[PDB]
Amino acid sequence: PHKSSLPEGIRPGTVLRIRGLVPPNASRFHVNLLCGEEQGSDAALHFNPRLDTSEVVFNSKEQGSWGREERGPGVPFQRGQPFEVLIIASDDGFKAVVGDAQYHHFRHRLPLARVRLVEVGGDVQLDSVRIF
Repeated sequence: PHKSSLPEGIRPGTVLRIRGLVPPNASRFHVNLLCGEEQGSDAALHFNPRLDTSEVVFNSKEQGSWGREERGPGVPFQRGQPFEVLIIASDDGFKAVVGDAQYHHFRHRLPLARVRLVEVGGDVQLDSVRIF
């Protein structure tokens, strides 16, 4: 479970870059942008590649409740293989890039200014997590 606190929050122009490996027997992993360090904190972005159901879901969470799910085209991950993801913050929302192409655009639901933490967890082998 990787954690990067963002005490001063994030602005348009923030780039989260994640490099890692999906274990041979992965079912799913996630990348969350949370609004606090405490369990149950709202999620501005929840990014959830699911190898077991061959999807990638996007969602937010407010007052403990999940919002409407968005999904991207199939699943640009595959068990046993390295990956690289960028999550890019803009004024409009977050851009998710996998490999060499933008994968999904997730329009802001919560104010970007609320974001205070990055969590990466689940069946993922993490090589590096860098915030630029």
